[PDB]
Amino acid sequence: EPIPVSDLRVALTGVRKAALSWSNGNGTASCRMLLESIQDSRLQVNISGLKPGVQYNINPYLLQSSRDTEVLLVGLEPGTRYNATVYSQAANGTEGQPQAIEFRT
Repeated sequence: EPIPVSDLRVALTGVRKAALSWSNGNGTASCRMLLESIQDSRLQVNISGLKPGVQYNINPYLLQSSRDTEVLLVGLEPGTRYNATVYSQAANGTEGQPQAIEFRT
């Protein structure tokens, strides 16, 4: 069972853009991110296979249709609150405890 992700950060890199990043423990093989909104902007996506050392560019509405990890979220609805919850995952599938962050684009 892996340790939770560390230093979960978000940078508002644009009107419709947000860059998430975090550090992975040494037993972390991959990460799961549950991304939700808080008017077709309603969103609930479960993104799997996020790997340590890899940067991703993701349009979450498309999918809905070192050893850090970076996720650039694009096409977000401006002025909307979003919640990202990241779960670390060991090789066998066991999940660490979640770490969550809320941001408004």
